[PDB]
Amino acid sequence: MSPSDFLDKLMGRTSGYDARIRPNFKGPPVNVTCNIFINSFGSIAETTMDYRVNIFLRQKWNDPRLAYSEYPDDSLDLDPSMLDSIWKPDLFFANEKGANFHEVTTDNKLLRIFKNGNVLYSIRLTLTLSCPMDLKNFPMDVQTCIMQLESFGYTMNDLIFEWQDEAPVQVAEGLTLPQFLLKEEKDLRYCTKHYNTGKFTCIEVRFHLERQMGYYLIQMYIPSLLIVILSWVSFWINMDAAPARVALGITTVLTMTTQSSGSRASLPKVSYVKAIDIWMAVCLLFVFSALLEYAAVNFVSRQHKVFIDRAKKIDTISRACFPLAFLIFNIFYWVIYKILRH
Amino acid sequence: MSPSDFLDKLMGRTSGYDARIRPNFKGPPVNVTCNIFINSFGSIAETTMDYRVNIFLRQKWNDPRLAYSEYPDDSLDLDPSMLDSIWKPDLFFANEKGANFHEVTTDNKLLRIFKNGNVLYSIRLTLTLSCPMDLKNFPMDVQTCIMQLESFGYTMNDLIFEWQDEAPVQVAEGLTLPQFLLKEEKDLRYCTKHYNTGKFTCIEVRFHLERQMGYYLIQMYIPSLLIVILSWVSFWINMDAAPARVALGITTVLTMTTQSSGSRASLPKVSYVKAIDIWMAVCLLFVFSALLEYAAVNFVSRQHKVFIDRAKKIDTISRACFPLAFLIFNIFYWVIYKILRH
Amino acid sequence: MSPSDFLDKLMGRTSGYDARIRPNFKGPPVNVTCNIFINSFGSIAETTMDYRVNIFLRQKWNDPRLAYSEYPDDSLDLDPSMLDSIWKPDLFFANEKGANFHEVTTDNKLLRIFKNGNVLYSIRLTLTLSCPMDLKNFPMDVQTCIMQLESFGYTMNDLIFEWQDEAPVQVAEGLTLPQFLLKEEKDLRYCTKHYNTGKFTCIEVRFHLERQMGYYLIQMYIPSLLIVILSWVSFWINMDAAPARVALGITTVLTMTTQSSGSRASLPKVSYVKAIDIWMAVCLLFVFSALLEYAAVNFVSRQHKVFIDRAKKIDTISRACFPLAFLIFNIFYWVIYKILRH
Amino acid sequence: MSPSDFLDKLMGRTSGYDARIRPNFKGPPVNVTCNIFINSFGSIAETTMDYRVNIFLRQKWNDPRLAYSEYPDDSLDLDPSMLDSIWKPDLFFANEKGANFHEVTTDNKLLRIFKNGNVLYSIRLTLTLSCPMDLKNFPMDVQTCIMQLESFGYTMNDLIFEWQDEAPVQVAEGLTLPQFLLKEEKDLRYCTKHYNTGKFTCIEVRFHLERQMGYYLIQMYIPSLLIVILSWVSFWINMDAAPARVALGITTVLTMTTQSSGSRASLPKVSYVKAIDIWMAVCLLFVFSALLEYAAVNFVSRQHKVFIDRAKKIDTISRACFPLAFLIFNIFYWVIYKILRH
Amino acid sequence: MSPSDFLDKLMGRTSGYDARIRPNFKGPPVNVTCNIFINSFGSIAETTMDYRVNIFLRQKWNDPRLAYSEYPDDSLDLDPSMLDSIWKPDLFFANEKGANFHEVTTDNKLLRIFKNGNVLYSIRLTLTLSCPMDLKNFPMDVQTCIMQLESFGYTMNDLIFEWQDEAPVQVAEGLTLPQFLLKEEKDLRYCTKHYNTGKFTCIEVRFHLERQMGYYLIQMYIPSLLIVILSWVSFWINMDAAPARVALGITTVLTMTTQSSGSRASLPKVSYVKAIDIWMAVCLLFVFSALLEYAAVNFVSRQHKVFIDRAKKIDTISRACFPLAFLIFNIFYWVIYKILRH
Ligand SMILES: *[C@@H]1O[C@H](CO)[C@@H](O[C@@H]2O[C@H](CO)[C@@H](O)[C@H](O)[C@H]2NC(C)=O)[C@H](O)[C@H]1NC(C)=O
Ligand SMILES: *[C@@H]1O[C@H](CO)[C@@H](O[C@@H]2O[C@H](CO)[C@@H](O)[C@H](O)[C@H]2NC(C)=O)[C@H](O)[C@H]1NC(C)=O
Ligand SMILES: *[C@@H]1O[C@H](CO)[C@@H](O[C@@H]2O[C@H](CO)[C@@H](O)[C@H](O)[C@H]2NC(C)=O)[C@H](O)[C@H]1NC(C)=O
Ligand SMILES: *[C@@H]1O[C@H](CO)[C@@H](O[C@@H]2O[C@H](CO)[C@@H](O)[C@H](O)[C@H]2NC(C)=O)[C@H](O)[C@H]1NC(C)=O
Ligand SMILES: *[C@@H]1O[C@H](CO)[C@@H](O[C@@H]2O[C@H](CO)[C@@H](O)[C@H](O)[C@H]2NC(C)=O)[C@H](O)[C@H]1NC(C)=O
Repeated sequence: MSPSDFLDKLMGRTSGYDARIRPNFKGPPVNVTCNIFINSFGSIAETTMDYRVNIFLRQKWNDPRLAYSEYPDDSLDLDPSMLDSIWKPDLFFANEKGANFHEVTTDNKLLRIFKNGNVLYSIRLTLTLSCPMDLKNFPMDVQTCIMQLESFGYTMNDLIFEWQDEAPVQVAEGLTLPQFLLKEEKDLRYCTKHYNTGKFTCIEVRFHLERQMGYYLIQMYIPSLLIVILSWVSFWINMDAAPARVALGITTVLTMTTQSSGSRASLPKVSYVKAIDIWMAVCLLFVFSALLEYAAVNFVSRQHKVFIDRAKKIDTISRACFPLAFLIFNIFYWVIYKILRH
Repeated sequence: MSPSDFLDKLMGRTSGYDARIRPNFKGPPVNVTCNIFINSFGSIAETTMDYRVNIFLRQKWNDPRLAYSEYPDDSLDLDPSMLDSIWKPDLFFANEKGANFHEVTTDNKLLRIFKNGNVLYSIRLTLTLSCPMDLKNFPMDVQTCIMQLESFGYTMNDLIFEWQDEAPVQVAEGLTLPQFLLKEEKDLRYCTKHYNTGKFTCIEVRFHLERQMGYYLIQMYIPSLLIVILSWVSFWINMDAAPARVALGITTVLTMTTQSSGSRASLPKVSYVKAIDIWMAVCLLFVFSALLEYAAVNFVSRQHKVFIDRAKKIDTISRACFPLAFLIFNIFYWVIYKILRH
Repeated sequence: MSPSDFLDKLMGRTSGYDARIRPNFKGPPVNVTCNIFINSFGSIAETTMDYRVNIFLRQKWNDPRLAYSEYPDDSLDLDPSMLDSIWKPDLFFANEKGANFHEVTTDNKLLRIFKNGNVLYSIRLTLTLSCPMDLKNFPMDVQTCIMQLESFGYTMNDLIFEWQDEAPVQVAEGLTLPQFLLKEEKDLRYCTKHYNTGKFTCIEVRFHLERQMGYYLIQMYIPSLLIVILSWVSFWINMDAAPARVALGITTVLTMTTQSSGSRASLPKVSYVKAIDIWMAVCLLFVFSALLEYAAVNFVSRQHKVFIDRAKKIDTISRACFPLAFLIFNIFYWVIYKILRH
Repeated sequence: MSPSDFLDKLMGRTSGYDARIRPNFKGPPVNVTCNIFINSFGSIAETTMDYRVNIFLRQKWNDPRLAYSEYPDDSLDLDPSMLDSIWKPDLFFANEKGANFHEVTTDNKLLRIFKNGNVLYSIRLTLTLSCPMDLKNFPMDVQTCIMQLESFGYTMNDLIFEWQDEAPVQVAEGLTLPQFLLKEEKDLRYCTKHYNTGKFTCIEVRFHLERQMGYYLIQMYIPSLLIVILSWVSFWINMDAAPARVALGITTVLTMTTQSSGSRASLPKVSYVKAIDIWMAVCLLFVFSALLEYAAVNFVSRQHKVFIDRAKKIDTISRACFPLAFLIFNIFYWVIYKILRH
Repeated sequence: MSPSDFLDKLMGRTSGYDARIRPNFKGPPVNVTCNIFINSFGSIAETTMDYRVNIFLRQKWNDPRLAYSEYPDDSLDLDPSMLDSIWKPDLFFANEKGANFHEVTTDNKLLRIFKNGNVLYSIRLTLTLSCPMDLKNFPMDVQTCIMQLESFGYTMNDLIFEWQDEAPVQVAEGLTLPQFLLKEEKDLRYCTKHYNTGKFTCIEVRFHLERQMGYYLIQMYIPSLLIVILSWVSFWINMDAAPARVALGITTVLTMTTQSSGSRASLPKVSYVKAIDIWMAVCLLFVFSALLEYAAVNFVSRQHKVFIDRAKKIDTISRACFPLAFLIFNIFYWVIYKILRH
């Protein structure tokens, strides 16, 4: 029979379907099964404490009032324009800060109804979600980004969200991030929100992201080591080259301070000490100690042969003492940051 | 009886409800009770003089025309689509600079009507609110952010906003700020606006925010102290190292000026003196005084043995005089800024 | 009588009111009285040549077709939803670059009708308005920001805008600006626009803003003076300290040039000379002249006792000559910029 | 007769007017006359290759179906709300990147119909238009900004756009630009687009903009000359001041390189050589040559009286040789850039 | 016959056309032919990993229900307002991140129907599309930007997208890019997406972009070479000029490090080594080696005639050894990067 007649016959004023009434108005709660497909992930900014995602959201529920038997086809696709005339759950994202649909040529929405009355709804969304981040162990850190799906208006007597037993989250093939590695394990847990207005269903997903070290090594760790070695070079210069040694010390100190200030150019103003901060503090301490060493040598050398050998002995000791202590610090730093991290 | 019939029977042309007429058209003013739930707080920018918040707003009032007795249920939830057909107050935020609703999958709105005629309306909002800030005592400052709820069109004869006796403001669990600490005490006060058009109800809430010092200590206070100590190092160098001492003085002066200029990189161009400005001024004065000291010593030393001991005595006095005066300044600074602040 | 009946009886198809026809279709022009209330002012950017304001706009006119006598109340408030069914003037802002209404919980609009037929319309607006600025006397400047209200479609035969005799402009209490002081005198003048399409009514308001000097003093004027004094210090160093004196001169010159380049970091690329530019040019000239002085002294001193006293005499003269000429320049600069400004 | 009746009598279902049918459905093409009024011009960014304009657009055409004779008035203004019910051309801007209407208090639109059937339509628009720019002769450049008006859906058999014989483009009085001078001559030319879908009418306007040099002179050209003179100063220093001369050379070289890098901070990454690039290259070459000169002098002077006079003779020759060659370069540069530009 | 009658006679309730039903509801799949015209290309940002395009999209398909014979004209243009009443495919862009239509004066849309029932639909779109980029060989790189057209709701039984046999992609005449060269060969390939909901048609286009080297040569490669030559200059200075040589070495090292840090100012934080990174590493190694050479020479020279000739011999060897090794490195670098790239 004519396709146009069946649609309004089923969902029209003649039938009596009301899209403001739940499938079972007084009865067991509606059970909604959800799965998400991630099409792109990125735009993770520490400063604005947020990340941007683009996902496909699928919802499944049973509506006994939409059961159709007469029509031959087992499964019926429909038109996106008729979504307004069916009941839909009022899902919202609790941690969302921005959202929008897509209307690129048409509404990016799908609807499918089965003979038994099952409904499949798929929609394309773009979300900016908030993610609290811990910045300790900042270079060698693992973050967790959550996404919470909640009901705004229906209590647990009416609506109950659940996860699909197989394949709740799948990621698009070939998706990669410049600064992070997305772990394949996703944690599916139950959250329930309590307010003065009642109890509301909630579901959550946790994503594990590991930062990549190559950029930080090429950028910060290696120039600091170069400045430390440059300061070490001064121990092999003649003690009579006072302007040269003093200029080298001052330049190294100022460069170290500038790099330390610039290492936090793209981070939130946190109030604790990070690993990069410990590293820069130790390197600045070494450079300053080298300058103080030459200062002591110069003070000793003008006290007039006993004073000559004593000042030379300081230079010889510092030539084999500064690299050894820095090597010990590097061993202690890199190990414990592969132990405290885990 | 059928759910669909009751809704239009109560709120339809047949009943005669008009959403443009107040619950008591000529009579005592409508009393509206409000409470807010804060779901996220952040984005506090000194430059743009504003902060961003995301809140849930609940309004309660009594409408005698909506009293229902026949239906069995004590409390009736409804559909968000029918909000257009009920009377709602015209609340607006006086200090608002931007606002938007959420339509992530549906309208984020709730409505509930009770047997007696009481209505509960809940809506999700995102607001950018303006906050005047005082920048004196800038590192050690406590700010106050206000939010004002006012009626645009109804005078006090018609509409009166009030606060709920229990729990007007609650904050979501685990909410934290990177640079601030939100105090638990909130001040509930009465504001009333007077214009040439009449008298209008207003309500206000004040939030107390205390800045955290760790970032400022790691960033500004410690490098300035390092530069001061670096300038102090010059007193232990031989007076004959004129290029070395002059280069050290010039480098310290230029670095101090650059840090002083950069300490106000992310602040509004205010016209008063902040504490950080006093600190940088004192440190620049100390560095310049050290350079002037070596200048005087060099001028004295070339006046040709009496001139030799006098110039050496200046260096010995300045070696125990510059640290003592700076220690006294640090004691006087840090105390009074823990006394004038309170 | 029933409130709902009177509204459509007055403004309905039964009555014959047409919102597309003026109050007097063929007759004397409609006279509209306007007043504005300023709720916030700020966001004055020299680069984007614009400023942002948030105002309440009130319009008053007489409509003889809306005269009501039967109803007892002298003054009738109404609902914002019915604005579409009354005639309203087509006011627009000629200098506007951006605008938006507010829909925070409802439309921020008010309407009131009186027995005689007078209408009061109040609306909340946010406007980004363009302001041509003159940058000469840039630190010590007084700007004027205009706002023009004009009719887009009606000629002077139909619509005539006027200002209210008492209180056209009032400002909200406690409004302050970080970098400017808003003067209390506002200039109310008549503007009329002439085009190839006809004559159109226009009204304008001028606001006087005076820049505050504290920020510029702390930022630019004082470090430049410090660099000049630092260059002056070189006159007291021994003439044999050639590397020290040359390094001091080069560092001062480079620092002066960098500060001069950075003094125009946040301004439009204008093609004339500002006062700050004159100041930096004079300070750079003084620093360069000091370097040229030491250059001449060093050239003279190696010409081999007559050459010894002549070179020393140059240093002694320059020690009392450079501060005196700079003091004279400061006197001439600061006076005339308190005379030419007025 | 009643004003309301005439409007729907002329343009209503009773009359049979169809706004989807052209004035002459099968017949000579519709001829549309256009003129634009420019109210503000600015926001010319080289990086984003675009400029922002705000214009009033006037369209004129004849519709024989709208001819009215009975009504007394020769010319009838109308209401903006009825624009949807008349046929309008489908003008679009081919080079447009962003556009928006204005709804500040009402739609900023005008419509007027005459007895003969002529229609005048005026609308307010804000456009961001794309402008290809040639960056050779970058300081002394003249740009051309185009704006193209085209029909999207109608071929030349149906629609033909033309320019008005008198006053197509007029500019608002007092309009000025910070960095450019708008020439008074505007070029009116005919463009026609050819696609696989057919032939479409197009019209274009070209605006000539000349850059102002004051900013570039104060910013780039003068500090480079100062650095060149500073390097020249080294020729008058004693040849025994090796650290001083070497430090001066290195500082001048590094400063020159930094200024050369910073001269292209706000420009697109083009792949050709600009005039500023030639200038900085020549100045860097002069500074390096001065350093190489002192290097050669120092190498010659330690070859041990014949070697003493030869090295002094090099300094004396370079003291009168470097300024002369730079003066010749300045003469050749500034002339040809006032000849090749024209 | 009257034009208005034919339109609703063909596509009206009287005819029975339903825009929610496919041209052949149960039958062979609908075959859609597509071609795109590119009007502007640009805004390629490595940081935000995306590019902006502005295209015209043409779709062609056959609808047997729209076959018209009676009307004389072979081809009928129509009005954009009636697009809502015809069936249209639900094309979407899978890699899209932002999109918008144009409404500059009217909807920028075209529709044309032929006698046989063929439909041509043309629409103007602006798209921000995502493009994964490989940054190895960063200066000498060739990128590929894809654009994917997919069906959101229809499976392959219903809808099948295909490319036109002649001229699928054409580019507007005179289109150029500042930093890239668009290759004339475009790759047309078949993509099909598989999901848990079914099989969906997809089509893709690949664009090849080659980066231009002029900007990178003028900006990065040449100043680094200048710094290397500047460090080479130190070999010709007297070995007794210890402050001069040490200052030259330190300044060159610090400048090299600053340029290396600044070479990645506008790129994503990738974790691999680029060619520019290899170049800066080699240049920094050469500068440091030069400083270490002078350090060794100074250490050797103070070991007290045998020590005098040995230290001089080191300087003479390094004067002909450093340029030769750097020339060999330049030969090996530039060749293999013209071989590994291809
Ligand atoms: C939604 O799922 C819930 C949870 O399984 C269902 O509630 C159970 O239903 C079974 C079957 O009738 C009862 O025997 C249990 O006692 C129920 N348990 C609870 C905790 O309620 C519910 O019936 C489902 N709703 C629908 C419409 O299928
Ligand atoms: C809204 O609250 C006000 C304030 O309590 C009520 O006004 C009072 O009402 C009581 C009870 O009728 C009177 O006895 C008082 O004289 C009123 N005081 C004032 C200052 O008005 C008002 O009745 C309430 N409105 C409604 C609809 O309940
Ligand atoms: C609007 O104001 C104008 C200006 O006062 C009025 O025009 C005058 O009206 C008076 C009273 O009828 C006449 O005597 C004058 O000759 C008019 N002068 C001019 C210059 O027109 C006008 O009547 C007012 N319109 C309305 C509707 O009140
Ligand atoms: C629009 O303008 C065109 C160009 O002038 C008109 O076309 C001409 O019309 C005259 C007068 O009938 C004819 O004699 C010419 O042969 C036409 N020339 C061409 C090239 O077509 C056209 O008639 C105008 N359309 C309207 C509706 O006035
Ligand atoms: C759309 O194109 C497909 C592919 O050519 C058509 O499918 C073929 O149709 C021919 C002609 O009837 C058959 O003989 C083939 O067996 C079909 N092949 C396949 C793989 O399906 C299809 O008919 C076209 N649809 C329309 C409406 O023209």
